[PDB]
Amino acid sequence: MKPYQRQFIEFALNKQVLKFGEFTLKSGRKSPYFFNAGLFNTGRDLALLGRFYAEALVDSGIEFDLLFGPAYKGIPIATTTAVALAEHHDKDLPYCFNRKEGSLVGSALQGRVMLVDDVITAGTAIRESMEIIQAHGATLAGVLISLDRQERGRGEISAIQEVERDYGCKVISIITLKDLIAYLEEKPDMAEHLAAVRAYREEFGV
Amino acid sequence: MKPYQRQFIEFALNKQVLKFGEFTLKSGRKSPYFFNAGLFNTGRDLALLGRFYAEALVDSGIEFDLLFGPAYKGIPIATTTAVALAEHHDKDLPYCFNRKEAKDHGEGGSLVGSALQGRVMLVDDVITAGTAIRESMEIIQAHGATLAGVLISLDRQERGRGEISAIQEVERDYGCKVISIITLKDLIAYLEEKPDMAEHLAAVRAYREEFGV
Ligand SMILES: O=P(O)(O)OC[C@H]1O[C@H](OP(=O)(O)OP(=O)(O)O)[C@H](O)[C@@H]1O
Ligand SMILES: O=C(O)c1cc(=O)[nH]c(=O)[nH]1
Ligand SMILES: O=C(O)c1cc(=O)[nH]c(=O)[nH]1
Ligand SMILES: [Mg+2]
Repeated sequence: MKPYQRQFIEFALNKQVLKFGEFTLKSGRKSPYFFNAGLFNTGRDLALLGRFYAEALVDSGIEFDLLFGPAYKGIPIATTTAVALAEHHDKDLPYCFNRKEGSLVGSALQGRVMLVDDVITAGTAIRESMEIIQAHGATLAGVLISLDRQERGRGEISAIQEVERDYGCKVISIITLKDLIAYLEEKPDMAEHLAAVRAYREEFGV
Repeated sequence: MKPYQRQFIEFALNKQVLKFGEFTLKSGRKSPYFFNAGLFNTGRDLALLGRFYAEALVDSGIEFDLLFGPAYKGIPIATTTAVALAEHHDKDLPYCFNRKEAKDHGEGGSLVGSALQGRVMLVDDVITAGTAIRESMEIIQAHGATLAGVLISLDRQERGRGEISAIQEVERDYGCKVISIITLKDLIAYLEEKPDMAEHLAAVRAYREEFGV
């Protein structure tokens, strides 16, 4: 784990973004933990979050012509990421997002799209976004999320490998479940939660 | 006017958000100028727009405890505005936005971000009919909070369906204060300084005379 990843983890934890309980994921999976990016709830949180995303984007070297954020979590995420790119990297990118109701807000959806979202579990959201992206004649160059939960997709291979294989894109993340776990191994009163996570990973992990 | 207002006008003009000609408004009137805030659609546009909104909020001095951006157009505005306040004014504010429908899994609920509480600053681009606010007010009330103000980009300052303006209708029907980056009068004052904008200035003056205030 690099220093910036440790910083991101501590940032997320200081904001109670990582929750433990009986959750039912978008994919229907019953998870013992949930990463809620909606909890980066103040302007300072949003600002820093965008800085993390922009840094990852520029460091990746992936070429893209537009930033797309799927509703709803992707909306504030794409907005602050777009702002960070312009303010700190001198990169002025057209941005776009959809209505969850398709109907789009922002620039025209064209070119090589960089989709930014909070997490990737089974790859459902990415698949839903692609319906919209392909409907506008655009392509998918990459996907960047805060947390790669490192779970399988619709089959046996990881959700990431499936997405990369299906759309010929590159998926990158700020941190992975592994990084999060390594960090938590250092903290007290986490044993039970970590055990629960492992039990879960034995079933959907890859 | 303040420098940020002058700067906002040039910015809007630059990105073609503000344009002159003949446009049929929702009311059916023929306006000699139109403001399409939806044209601010790149990262830099978003960055600057948030800086201007923040300037306008700080200028007003109105106190608030939450920045609320109604779905969907208000989400990016509230987001970039929240970022500008924290980055350029050292004012860290909670933000929040609504979902059009409840989430059937995960964290559930119909709100994203902060809890809807306290003196809310509603963030938007423009107010035409002056009724889209009622919907957001409903949500704000459903959570027991109060509407402290409404932040918009441009106040067209033209009467609604009867005598008063859409903005004045909002302030009287909700008891809040509407903060605007600029107004029709600021536009007139701007064109006044630019000699080439002579013919447009005249058309905008005529329109304000007939529909203004
Ligand atoms: O890789 P996946 O299996 O698709 O899981 C992750 C996705 O699920 C959540 O969206 P969701 O629509 O559930 O929440 P939102 O409406 O708050 O964005 C999350 O924001 C990701 O987009
Ligand atoms: O898979 C999901 O629905 C999911 C998992 C998670 O950790 N966070 C989130 O917002 N969604
Ligand atoms: O009143 C309107 O229809 C209207 C005027 C304007 O300048 N901008 C906008 O979006 N609507
Ligand atoms: Mg989502």
